[PDB]
Amino acid sequence: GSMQILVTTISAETIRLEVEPSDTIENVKAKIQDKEGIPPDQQRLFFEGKQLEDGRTLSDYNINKKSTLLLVVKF
Amino acid sequence: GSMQILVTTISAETIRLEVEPSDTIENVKAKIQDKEGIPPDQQRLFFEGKQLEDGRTLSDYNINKKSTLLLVVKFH
Repeated sequence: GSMQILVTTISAETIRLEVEPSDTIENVKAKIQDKEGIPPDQQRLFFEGKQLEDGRTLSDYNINKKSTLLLVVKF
Repeated sequence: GSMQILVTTISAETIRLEVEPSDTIENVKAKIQDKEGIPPDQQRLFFEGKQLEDGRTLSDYNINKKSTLLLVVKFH
C-alpha cells in the first residue's frame, strides 16, 4: 500500500526449574504453567534440536543439571 | 539442589503497519497499541541497530517500503 512496514515483535525470558531426572516432560510442562501460566498443549519443548514429546522422561533425552531447554509460545 | 534446569522461553510475531513517511515514531508506537495492545512508552523500537526516538519521523532514519523494524517487548 502507501508504505507497508514489518515489525518484528520479540518477547523473551529465562525460567529456572527444579526438576527430578525421573520427571516426565508432562510434569515439566505442568511446572511451566505454575511459573508463567501457559497450558501444556500449546507449549513446545526442545533440547538438542529434538522436540520433547510426552510419555518419556528427562533421563531419556539425557537432561541433567544446568541444561538449556527451549520453549516456543504464541504472540 | 537436586537438578536445576534453564528454560529459554521465546515468543515472536511480525506486525504489518501501513504508515506515511511523514509519521513520527510516537504515531507508529500508537499504531502498535491498536494492533497488539501494548502502551507506547513501554515499547522499544529499533532500525539498523539505532533505537528509534518518539520525536523523529520515519524519513529521518530513512525507512521506506519493505523495511524491517524491531520491537522488543517485556515478558508479561
